[PDB]
Amino acid sequence: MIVYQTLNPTTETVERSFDLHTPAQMKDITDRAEHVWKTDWKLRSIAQRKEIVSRAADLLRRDRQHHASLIATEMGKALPDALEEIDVTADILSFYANGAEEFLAPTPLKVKTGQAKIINQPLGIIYCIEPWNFPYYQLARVAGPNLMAGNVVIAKHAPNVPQCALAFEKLFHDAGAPVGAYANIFLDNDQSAELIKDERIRGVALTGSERAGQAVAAQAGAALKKDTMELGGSDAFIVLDDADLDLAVKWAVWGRFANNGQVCTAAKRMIVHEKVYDAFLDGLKTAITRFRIGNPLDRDTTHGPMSSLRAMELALDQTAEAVKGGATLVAGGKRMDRKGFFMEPTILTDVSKDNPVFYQEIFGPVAVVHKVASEQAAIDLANDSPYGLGGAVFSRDIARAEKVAEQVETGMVFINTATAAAPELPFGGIKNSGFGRELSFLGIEEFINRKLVRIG
Amino acid sequence: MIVYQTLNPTTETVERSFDLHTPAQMKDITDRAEHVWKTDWKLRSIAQRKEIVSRAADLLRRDRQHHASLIATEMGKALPDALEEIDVTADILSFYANGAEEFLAPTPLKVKTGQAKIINQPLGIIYCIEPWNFPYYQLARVAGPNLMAGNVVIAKHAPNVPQCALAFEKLFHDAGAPVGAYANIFLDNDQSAELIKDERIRGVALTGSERAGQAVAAQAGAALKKDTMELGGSDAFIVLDDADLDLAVKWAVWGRFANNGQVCTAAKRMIVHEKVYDAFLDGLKTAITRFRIGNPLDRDTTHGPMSSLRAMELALDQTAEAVKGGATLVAGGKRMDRKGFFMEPTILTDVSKDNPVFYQEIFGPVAVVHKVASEQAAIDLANDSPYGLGGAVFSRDIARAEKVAEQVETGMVFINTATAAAPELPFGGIKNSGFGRELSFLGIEEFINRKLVRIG
Repeated sequence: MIVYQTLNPTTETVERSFDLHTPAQMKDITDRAEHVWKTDWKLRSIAQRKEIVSRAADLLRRDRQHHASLIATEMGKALPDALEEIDVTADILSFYANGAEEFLAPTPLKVKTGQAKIINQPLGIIYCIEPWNFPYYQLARVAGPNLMAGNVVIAKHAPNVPQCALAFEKLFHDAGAPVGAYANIFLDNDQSAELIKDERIRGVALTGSERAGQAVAAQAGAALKKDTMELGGSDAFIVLDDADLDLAVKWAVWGRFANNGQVCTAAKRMIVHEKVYDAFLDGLKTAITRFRIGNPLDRDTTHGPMSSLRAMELALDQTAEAVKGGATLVAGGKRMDRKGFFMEPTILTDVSKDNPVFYQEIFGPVAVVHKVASEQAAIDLANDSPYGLGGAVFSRDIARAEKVAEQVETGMVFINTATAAAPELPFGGIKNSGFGRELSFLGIEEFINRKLVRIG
Repeated sequence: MIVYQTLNPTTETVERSFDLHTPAQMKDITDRAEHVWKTDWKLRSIAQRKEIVSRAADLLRRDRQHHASLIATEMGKALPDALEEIDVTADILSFYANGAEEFLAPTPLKVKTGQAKIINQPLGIIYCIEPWNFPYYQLARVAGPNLMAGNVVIAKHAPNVPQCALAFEKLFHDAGAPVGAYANIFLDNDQSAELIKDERIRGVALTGSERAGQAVAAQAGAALKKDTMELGGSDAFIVLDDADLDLAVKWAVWGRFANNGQVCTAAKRMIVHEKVYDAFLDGLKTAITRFRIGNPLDRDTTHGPMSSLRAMELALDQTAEAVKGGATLVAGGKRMDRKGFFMEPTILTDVSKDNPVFYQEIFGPVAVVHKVASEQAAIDLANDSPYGLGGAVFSRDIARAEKVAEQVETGMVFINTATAAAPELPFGGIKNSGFGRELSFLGIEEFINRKLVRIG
């Protein structure tokens, strides 16, 4: 019952339909990937691969408008955010293209007897399972390091961004990668599970939901494969009493509502000290009234629709649950009276520890503002989570913000900004947010054979 | 159905029996680990931990003979190899106690704007499942890195080394660790699965068989936790035409027959150039006649019994099967006519690619020797294996051995030495031998939060 198709969320219309690859076609795709890997790709020098991967960055920049428009069309992202996605996607590919030689150099080890080094070698085919919320950047985050490492990639995308998926495969074709180096695949869950069992698949990278992560990580475990899991978060956005209030507000608005809050590192739990709570919340109310919500391709649009009826209905559901559980609906909480999946930017307060959404991931334009009485209480609140992806701390006192950062149980903490992407920066969570680090030098370590060669 | 007991492989006598922990006892073990971590262990300084772990190493060395005798008694390791294991176990604990401050110090990141660093923080309770073949070293390998990083440990050892397991628990007690920092546990396979599900267990380290691995890794994946897997090996031991023949025979004998071949990185597949094959085989046949097989508690015994009747019966089975399959029994191939699980050291030749033992892991004192016509044939034969754990290459030409090393598909390659343990040498395999690296700076990084802290 899975359907790969473009259903435009601004217009509610099915634009394009795509067939699943058959068992035979899946076999052909894996056959091709193995062959090119062993016979061609792993044998090319870093410098030859760099040509290709860097050329792909160049193609994305040149054709940024085209690629950003596919993002906006398939899943509704406002064009300025889609164009930003494409720019960072290009940056990520350049980062690995240019840095791979540094990262993939032999690591000689200091030993008092003879010699030892670690040689970095490719593993094989990496199977990547990627989400719809950042359809280019999630692919680049995996494809850039792995192709530079001499791995090949089979990528199964979310069923609602098939054209983005095809555009990324085409990009690599146009950059000069051989057929089989990077391939798209359209599969049901059964076929995906069978692909994980294939002994030629040497690693599984997943970005997505807990549920998806639980099914796939268990499969990878049973097949005794390396895997990485990048899952949801409910990140704390901590605003201390000595925060630059105007700054915290601006970063909170971007953090929660950029991409309509459909971001795993969205500022989902705003944790604001007593002394600046009223002003923060007033700044928040005001800011969401300035959004230009409409057609993601229109000039002045800041926020498009939700990605799908489902994504919208989940957030509206969670909003109404929270209100029935005792929360105050400060703003929003309703679908807009127009065509397409448009939801009002929403603010909730008084969300107690016993409230049904307290521990939920709200993947939509819905702020949750908690009032805390101290620093310690803010840290305690931030940690009262089954998640641990990112986090933000706001304080004019850098050392205080540092101390707070050390005590919040997550994978990443941003100080005086929101959690925001960059190629240089390692990305990943702890607890139910997953394990492993993508991006930075750490990203390229995940799926390689680090071979010890010892002479004595 | 599991029974935790000492059954002395030299006498064949059950010496002591131990009851399973009750679910209530398991509960208290977990509560106490969590409490101790939160309010004590994670909050101690690196230096305070070092004092404890370094004292643990001190006591190991002080009581060398006591601990080594327990290993001998429970699983049959000859005292010189048991003492060596204790010695290296102490050095592992000393290595991480002394080194952790450097290993765990923050990493500055090269960023375009502002600042970023990675800080290294504990995750919580780490569940370790360890084998009988190195009952102390396997525990230190995980307890050392993890305890120093500020994790606490629950350890389930193989059911035939319970006195070793309890002694290692007692060692950290005597060293001043709080109760709950390191704990032994006696569990059946069902309770073990239930412990993996517990949200408080933040990672699973297993060294064991493929089938143990498959079940536990599936469980850890399904519970959304990081697992670490060190499974089978069937390592190549490559002797080229220009090898120092005496040196290669010496290391082959130790590689295959140390701990009676009950070693995941044992030299299981000896691959010898046709020009030196006869003199190599001659040097091997001769060397094995000089073993002193007997009571492992004696300091002049070189080889004790197998660890169990079943480990012994299987190795003898694989031999009979190999000969029925067309192999030549050069030497050994029988149970010794005395009390205990004593097997003769065995050499097999003419094990062809269609012989049923060709891809099998032989976990016993059974050398398999392959003749090859060339360096490339040797590389090809080494790579004709579902495993990729360790490996060795012997050649006076070091450049040539380095090129062969590069070409063998394995996690580690030793030149002119057999695969052998050292604290500063990273350890792991590829293919069906599992994944991840322990020991060195890499071992301490498996179960930590690599937290990004970023000031924009």
